[PDB]
Amino acid sequence: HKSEIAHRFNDLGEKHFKGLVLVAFSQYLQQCPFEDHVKLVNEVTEFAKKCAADESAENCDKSLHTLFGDKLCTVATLRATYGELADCCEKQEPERNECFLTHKDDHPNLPKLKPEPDAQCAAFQEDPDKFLGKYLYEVARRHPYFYGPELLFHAEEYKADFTECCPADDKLACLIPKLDALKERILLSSAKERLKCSSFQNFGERAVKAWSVARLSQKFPKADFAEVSKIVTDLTKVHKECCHGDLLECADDRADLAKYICEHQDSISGKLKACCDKPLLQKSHCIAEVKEDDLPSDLPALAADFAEDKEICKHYKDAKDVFLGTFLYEYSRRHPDYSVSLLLRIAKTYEATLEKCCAEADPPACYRTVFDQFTPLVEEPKSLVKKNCDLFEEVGEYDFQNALIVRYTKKAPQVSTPTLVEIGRTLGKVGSRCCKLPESERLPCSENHLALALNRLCVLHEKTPVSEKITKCCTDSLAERRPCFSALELDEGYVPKEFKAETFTFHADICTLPEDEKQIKKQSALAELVKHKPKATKEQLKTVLGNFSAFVAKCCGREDKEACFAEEGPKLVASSQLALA
Ligand SMILES: O=C(O)c1cc(I)cc(I)c1O
Ligand SMILES: O=C(O)c1cc(I)cc(I)c1O
Ligand SMILES: O=C(O)c1cc(I)cc(I)c1O
Ligand SMILES: O=C(O)c1cc(I)cc(I)c1O
Repeated sequence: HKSEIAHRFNDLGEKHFKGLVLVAFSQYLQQCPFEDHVKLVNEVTEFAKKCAADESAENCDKSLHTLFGDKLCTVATLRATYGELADCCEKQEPERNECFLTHKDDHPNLPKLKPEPDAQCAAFQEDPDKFLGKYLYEVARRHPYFYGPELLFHAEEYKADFTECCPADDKLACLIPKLDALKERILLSSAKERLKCSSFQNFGERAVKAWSVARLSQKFPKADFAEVSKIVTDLTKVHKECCHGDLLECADDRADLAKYICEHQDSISGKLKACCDKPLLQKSHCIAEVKEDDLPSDLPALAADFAEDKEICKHYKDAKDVFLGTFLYEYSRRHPDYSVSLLLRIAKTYEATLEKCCAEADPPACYRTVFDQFTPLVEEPKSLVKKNCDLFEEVGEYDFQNALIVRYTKKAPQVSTPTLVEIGRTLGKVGSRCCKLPESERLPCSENHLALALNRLCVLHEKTPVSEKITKCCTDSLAERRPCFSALELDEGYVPKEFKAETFTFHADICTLPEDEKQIKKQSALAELVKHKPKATKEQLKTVLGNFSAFVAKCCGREDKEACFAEEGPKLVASSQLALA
């Protein structure tokens, strides 16, 4: 890295480089229009090229963040558009970058990416590069911690979507479901990555490593610990870089990691073969999403090393991180059936148990039961997975979301309704994602995914702290975030939001809404019902919401939708309150 920009440019190649720089900028400057960003990345890419041509050219030896940060800081109306980021631009690197990062907007609340399949295919044909670029921009700026290389990957998917659908007859129906599925994948990936970044940010790299160790151990149970460690080290670096906005380095290192992993796929997992026969983004993505390898038949019994060995305390004092790390690896690799956070909690408990036991007189007698300390850690979420998947399976996603929305509005009524609705909806999306899964997968799926949504909440909460319960759950141990949240009950301290009839007042407008947004409106109402009536049981809320849904469906099916809403809503608005006592 004589010229780090030349280096990244050469490594990544212009398409990916430009894409990542676009992502980077879009993420750092989420409000600057697409075209601004494009000129920004073109300038940066031109400069990258100039540097690759001659790495001794002036400023070519400046760091990527110096370079890009500078480019960002040159944007038109940086102070009017980003009064916060202005000050960042006053700052040198890495302070500047740290500032930009800090001012990343996790909830830019930009317009909903909705297909305009005619206009968009049009723009995809007019310039597919400007269109996929635009996509990178849109998604990136909506998700300023979106995993850059992954975004490029998704850009590829998105392209494929417009490649397949734009020529198609019902381009809209060929495309929208793809784009919808893609948004779900985006949202999920964004959340995954945001979690990673949040984890660095809020818990540090060790937390991320522990997480990755657990995860990768599950994913690559056959890989030995050194291997998982190496990959976790690298992957953590990749995520660290991506999260710290070092997207070129992140991508480059990710590519390297993918290469490494694929070079060692037999040392790592048989599930990689499909990933490693893919091109670089697709390969990386595939490894990132790779299904867990089969448990090896030679998984070591764990009691000997981790419970029975008489010098465990010695190992544990002598090499805490390595011993624990390997414990985590072992437990995790044998526990794809556990969420990562469960494995971490288990690791934490294993650690806590050595801490306890090893400070005790006969540590071996004490930690010999260590594996048994994990049991309640396992049962708690397994029980929730069952409780909630039962519920989900019983009531379906909407009502599950309602459930969650109620629960979370209860837990954190201070949270904006849109956020509760979002979180509860995403949380219910866990029901959909995880409850249908093979039973051994629901727990990992659901807790991992809840980690994402909770992190989302946390992330949103960072920006918009409204609840201390949220803060605590979000900032106390990450492994416990989900249990912390799950454990949250009705914030008793919450003064019920004053009643605003209007809030629960629907109008014919809701009828034009696609069912998702109709639901969201209802679910917002729902959150509001909770906020106003926090102690309303979830069942009262459900009935009231059912009443609202009923009235909404009715009045929407009405000849005069609005007369209907106007006549029936108020009574409903008033009565539903009595139903929430
Ligand atoms: O328009 C887009 O760029 C777009 C992008 C995604 I990701 C999802 C949907 I639905 C979209 O319409
Ligand atoms: O998710 C990722 O960012 C990721 C990327 C690569 I390359 C390898 C693994 I394992 C991952 O988990
Ligand atoms: O709502 C929960 O607290 C919850 C927790 C877990 I772990 C799994 C599922 I599915 C849930 O719904
Ligand atoms: O379907 C449910 O079980 C459900 C659960 C809760 I908690 C709140 C609402 I509204 C519901 O509709």
